[PDB]
Amino acid sequence: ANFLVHSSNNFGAILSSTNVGSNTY
Amino acid sequence: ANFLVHSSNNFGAILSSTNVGSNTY
Amino acid sequence: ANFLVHSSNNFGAILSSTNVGSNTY
Amino acid sequence: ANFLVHSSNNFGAILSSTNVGSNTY
Amino acid sequence: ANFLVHSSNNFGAILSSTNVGSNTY
Amino acid sequence: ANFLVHSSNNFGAILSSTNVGSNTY
Amino acid sequence: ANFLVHSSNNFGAILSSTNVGSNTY
Amino acid sequence: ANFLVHSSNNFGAILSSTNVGSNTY
Amino acid sequence: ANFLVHSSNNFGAILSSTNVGSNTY
Amino acid sequence: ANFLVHSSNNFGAILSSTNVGSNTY
Amino acid sequence: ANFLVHSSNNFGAILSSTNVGSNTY
Amino acid sequence: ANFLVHSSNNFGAILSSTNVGSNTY
Repeated sequence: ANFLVHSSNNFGAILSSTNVGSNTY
Repeated sequence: ANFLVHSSNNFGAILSSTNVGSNTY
Repeated sequence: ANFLVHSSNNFGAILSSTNVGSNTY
Repeated sequence: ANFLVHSSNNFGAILSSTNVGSNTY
Repeated sequence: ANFLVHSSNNFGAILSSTNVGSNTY
Repeated sequence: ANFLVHSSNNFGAILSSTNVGSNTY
Repeated sequence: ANFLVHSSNNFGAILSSTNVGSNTY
Repeated sequence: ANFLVHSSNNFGAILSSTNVGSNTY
Repeated sequence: ANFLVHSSNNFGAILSSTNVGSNTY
Repeated sequence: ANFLVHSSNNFGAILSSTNVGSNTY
Repeated sequence: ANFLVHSSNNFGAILSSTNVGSNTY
Repeated sequence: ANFLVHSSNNFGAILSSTNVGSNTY
């Protein structure tokens, strides 16, 4: 899994993630 | 899985993700 | 799976994702 | 799992994460 | 798990994390 | 688990962490 | 002008606004 | 102009604003 | 102009603002 | 201009502001 | 201009401000 | 300009400020 994030003025969630089991947002 | 994100003024969710099991947003 | 996102003024969900099992939004 | 984040003016959550079990945000 | 963060003017949570069990934000 | 953080003007939480059990923020 | 917003999991722009002159998004 | 915002898990721009002249997002 | 914000887990820009002239985000 | 902010777990920019002239974020 | 901020666990920029001229974040 | 800040566990910038001319963060 390749993750690269290059933001400038984000203002908000860059929710770059990965998971097997359960979650919640 | 290749993930690259290059935002400028996001203002919001860039929900770049990956998963096998269950989730919830 | 090739994922590239180059946004400018997103304002909203760029839900770039991938998965085998179940999910929910 | 490859994670690199290069922000400039974030203003917000860069929630770069990874997990097996449950969570909550 | 590879985590590198190179911010400039963060202003906010760079919540770069990883976990098996439960959490809460 | 490899963690390196090289900030310049943080202004905020660089909550670089790791854990098995429960937490709270 | 009455504006009330009660969100739960927004993920995006709640652009509740008001204006006379010009704008741009 | 009445503005009240009661969010729970925002994740994003609650851009509650007001203006006469020009702007840009 | 009445502005009240009562957030719980913001994660992002609550850009509650007001202005006559120009701006930029 | 009435501004009151009562946050609990902000994690991010509560950019409560006001201005006549130009700005930049 | 009335500004009151009553935070609990901020974690981030409460950029409560006001200005006529130019700025930069 | 009325500024009162009553924090509990700040963890971060409470950048309560005011200015005419230019700045930089």
